[PDB]
Amino acid sequence: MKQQNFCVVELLPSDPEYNTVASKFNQTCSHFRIEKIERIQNPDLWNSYQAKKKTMDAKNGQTMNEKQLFHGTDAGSVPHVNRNGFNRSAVAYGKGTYFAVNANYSANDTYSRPDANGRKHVYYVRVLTGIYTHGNHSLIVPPSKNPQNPTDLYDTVTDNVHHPSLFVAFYDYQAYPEYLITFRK
Ligand SMILES: NC(=O)c1cccc(NC(=O)CCC(=O)NCCc2cn(CCNS(=O)(=O)c3cccc(C(=O)O)c3)nn2)c1
Repeated sequence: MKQQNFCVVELLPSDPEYNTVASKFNQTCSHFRIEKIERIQNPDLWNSYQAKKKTMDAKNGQTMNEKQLFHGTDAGSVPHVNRNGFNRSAVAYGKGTYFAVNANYSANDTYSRPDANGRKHVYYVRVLTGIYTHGNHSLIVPPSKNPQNPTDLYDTVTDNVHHPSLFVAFYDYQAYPEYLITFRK
């Protein structure tokens, strides 16, 4: 809704942006080899991401609304995620998109399924986690904060509010696949 055409830009190992991303990945995934790291440049998707962030910022106070989190997926999904991000298109904590604090969660073969050539795919994603609570299975949206004021909902949900290892997001444009890590065993 807008075409959200994208460019994919490989970064070189010398690039500081490469190392920022590789370093975060390497905290838990050093034992894998990284074949490449790309930036996904999709200006329509980014513009719609930045619009929801502006809204979230003007609303959540001192809160750092954005976290950078990981998401493993199969090779088939990579061009979908590039065009559309994490679109509306079951589970423990709700029916939305799952993101992980630590790369080794996403690196599991059940998420980042290895292709024919053994390549695995993990995105390093800007996610608007905002204000979060503990989730549950039947959430098709996050719960309301106050029952007296029931339209202001939580922004995301999590497994553990003081020690999260995962977050679930439900809305469109709440997440931007800024980087794709292609790697192998
Ligand atoms: N993938 C990860 O790196 C990761 C990180 C933390 C936790 C988890 N996963 C879990 O704990 C269990 C995940 C699970 O059982 N189901 C989630 C999969 C799912 C997401 N959706 C939402 C539909 N929107 S969609 O466009 O098809 C979509 C959305 C987001 C990602 C994809 C994708 O291609 O990966 C697709 N429907 N099913 C994964």
